[PDB]
Amino acid sequence: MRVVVIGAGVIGLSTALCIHERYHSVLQPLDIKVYADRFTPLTTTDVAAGLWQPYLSDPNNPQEADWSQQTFDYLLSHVHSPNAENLGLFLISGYNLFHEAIPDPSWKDTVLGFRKLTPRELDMFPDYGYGWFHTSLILEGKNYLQWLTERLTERGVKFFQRKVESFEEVAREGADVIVNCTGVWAGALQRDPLLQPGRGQIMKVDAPWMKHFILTHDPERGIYNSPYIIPGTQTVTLGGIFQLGNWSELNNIQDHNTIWEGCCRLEPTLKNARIIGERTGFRPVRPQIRLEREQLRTGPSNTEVIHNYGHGGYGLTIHWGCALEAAKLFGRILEEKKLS
Amino acid sequence: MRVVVIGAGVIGLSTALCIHERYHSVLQPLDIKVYADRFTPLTTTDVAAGLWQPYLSDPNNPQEADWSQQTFDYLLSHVHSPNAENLGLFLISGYNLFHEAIPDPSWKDTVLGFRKLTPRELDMFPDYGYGWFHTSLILEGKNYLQWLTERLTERGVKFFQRKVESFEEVAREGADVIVNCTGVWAGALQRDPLLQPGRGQIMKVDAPWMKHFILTHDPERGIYNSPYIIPGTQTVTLGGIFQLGNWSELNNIQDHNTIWEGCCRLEPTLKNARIIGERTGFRPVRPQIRLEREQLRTGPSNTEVIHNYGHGGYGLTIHWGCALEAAKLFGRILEEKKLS
Ligand SMILES: Cc1cc2nc3c(=O)[nH]c(=O)nc-3n(C[C@H](O)[C@H](O)[C@H](O)COP(=O)(O)OP(=O)(O)OC[C@H]3O[C@@H](n4cnc5c(N)ncnc54)[C@H](O)[C@@H]3O)c2cc1C
Ligand SMILES: Cc1cc2nc3c(=O)[nH]c(=O)nc-3n(C[C@H](O)[C@H](O)[C@H](O)COP(=O)(O)OP(=O)(O)OC[C@H]3O[C@@H](n4cnc5c(N)ncnc54)[C@H](O)[C@@H]3O)c2cc1C
Ligand SMILES: O=c1[nH]cc(CCc2ccccc2)cc1O
Ligand SMILES: O=c1[nH]cc(CCc2ccccc2)cc1O
Repeated sequence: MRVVVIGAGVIGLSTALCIHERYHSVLQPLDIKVYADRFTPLTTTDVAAGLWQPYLSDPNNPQEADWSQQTFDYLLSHVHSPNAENLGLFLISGYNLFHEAIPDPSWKDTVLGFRKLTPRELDMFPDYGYGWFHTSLILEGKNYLQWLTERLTERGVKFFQRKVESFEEVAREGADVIVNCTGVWAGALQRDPLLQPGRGQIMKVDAPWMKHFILTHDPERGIYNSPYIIPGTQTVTLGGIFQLGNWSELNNIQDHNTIWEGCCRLEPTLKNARIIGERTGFRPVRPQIRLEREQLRTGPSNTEVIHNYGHGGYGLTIHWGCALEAAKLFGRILEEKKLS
Repeated sequence: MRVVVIGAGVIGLSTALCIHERYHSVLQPLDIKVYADRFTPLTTTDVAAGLWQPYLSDPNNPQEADWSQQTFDYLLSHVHSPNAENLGLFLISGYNLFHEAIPDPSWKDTVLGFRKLTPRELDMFPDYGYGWFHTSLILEGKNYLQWLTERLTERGVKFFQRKVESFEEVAREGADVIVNCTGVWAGALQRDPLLQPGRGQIMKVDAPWMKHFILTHDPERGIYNSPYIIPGTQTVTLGGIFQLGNWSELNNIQDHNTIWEGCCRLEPTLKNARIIGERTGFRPVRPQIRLEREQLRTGPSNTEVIHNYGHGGYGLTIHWGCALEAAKLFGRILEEKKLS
């Protein structure tokens, strides 16, 4: 039973591992392999700060709220294991800031100590007039990928660096199941008109005195297009760029001044920060995630494909739920294939 | 009008600058001079995390409750500006942990977002059943002391490196007023039996993933004598050592182990951390701060003395209220002298 996962960002690597650990003892030849064009230094996953927080509004597929709540609990049960550092996992508090009051978000009892800004906290932000403060989790993508990687390897899940043209090339070559974890690029292997790039751009800066996340929200510039400051483990992420449809994987001088001006307004101490790096990535945007089966009518008998992509600005937030569900699906195949 | 300040600690410099800023325009020759035995790399002040937090009970002298309060409004009103990193100021949230319930602190409203630990929070803490969370300030001692220095130097105040054997030597040599900011060493100039050193030992460690302060209290063992973890700007401080009357300015093997054990236990990820540095100091302990006047008879006329010492473990949390207060007292000497 040879299983091929396509793609090595968080969605693939997490799905590969969650699938291994749940079914390695109940399948004898269970061969897992990861094919991916770009690996762990070079993915959208690596560009993400890793803060956990779903959209303000409720999911088109209400299941998603579970997947988020799930990923959170799991990471939270692990915040104090003594790996977390390796992981890139840690607790962080910070501010959400709005121009006008807004309902409480749905996840408010998932996060630790949710609550509203007191006018004192607000005064430090001339431009914003209401907001939240709550304690959450960051899982830095770069480390997490490095981590998932070492877990997978000792499990002898094998990695190949290679761009795949179709599902049939892979089905032709051996595989009974394909886990489709291709993110923004998913369309190139099965036209999906619903899935667009949300180009995003970020500045990594050296400002270690910054201990809180600060996120600004504005319906006029719209989701993720508004200044945010996110302390990482070695570095602070400075962002707020979102552009539907943009395919330029290039750092753009305009966008740089925008990040830079928006965050200075927000935190003037950032004047003396040293820029370290700058990076661009594509949000796999979609009205909702595609996480579902398809029997692909390849050759004599068709092969099974699990889809898992279109995770948008919240992949790190939801990956774990998503992987449990990818695996459940996978277990559903097994029984139907009379092999459990 | 010739002023000697003894002590280049936080109290000395802060007061020195408060006095100058408040009176160089009203007094014609204002000669302010700082005399110090040890300077700004080598004082107790340089050992302090710098986290604003008064005792959890009410101050003997409840004027202290205001001095602490004013200090925090003033620091907060300077937290956003291109200065703050120079001063070493910044905001930080975190946890107070107790075994049993305790009444709220009297400062509860001074800080931002003071609140009780919800049970999900307290689960991250096996060893503890109760606590608070809130957002306070760090003013790291070393930076603060460098900032005061260049602020003083540029205001013309002169520094001298020297040990002063008696008030009278300095009156003798020509001071109209002496400002006694000599900390735990005060009594070497005027016997104060109530003044005692609480010895303290801390570890500076590398764990930048740490974004909250975490303070534990056990009354079986005292204040400052139970593990605390305070992240700084460049480094995280591990302490929990308080010892009345010890005068050994030497790092100690057992204290080291106690710090490292209690801290590793509070936060397991601390195990893979790099030990950077270690330091000892003497909180200048005393039932209350001594902050008053006394005219020292000393030949033809008496020199005026302002004492400002015995700040124990809340030196930074309080310095500014105190300095405002020494200037108040200074102002009074002036007017009485028919010089206001
Ligand atoms: C600037 C920015 C900030 C973000 N911040 C956050 C955040 O703070 N929190 C959060 O929860 N999320 C955040 N995100 C969202 C997160 O980055 C994405 O959701 C996530 O990386 C998508 O995961 P993925 O595995 O689907 O994508 P990717 O990491 O991009 O994985 C796609 C993988 O598939 C490979 N691949 C694709 N097609 C093929 C093919 N045909 N053949 C071979 N290999 C192929 C690629 O090489 C890559 O390995 C952020 C995103 C951006 C852009
Ligand atoms: C381990 C530890 C942690 C602490 N953490 C905190 C914290 O997190 N937050 C907080 O608010 N406070 C904290 N404190 C408290 C704070 O460090 C002290 O209250 C404060 O630094 C004392 O200020 P000072 O100027 O009175 O003393 P010092 O900084 O010791 O200054 C005394 C100065 O007077 C000089 N001097 C004395 N006698 C003479 C003389 N005869 N002639 C010349 N010079 C003389 C010395 O050379 C020195 O320059 C901590 C203390 C310790 C020990
Ligand atoms: O694409 C992104 N996803 C996620 C984040 C984290 C910060 C954030 C911003 C606004 C709402 C919720 C989270 C940043 C991104 O740039
Ligand atoms: O001497 C000290 N002063 C101050 C602190 C700050 C942490 C703390 C711990 C318990 C109560 C209040 C503050 C640490 C010291 O060791």
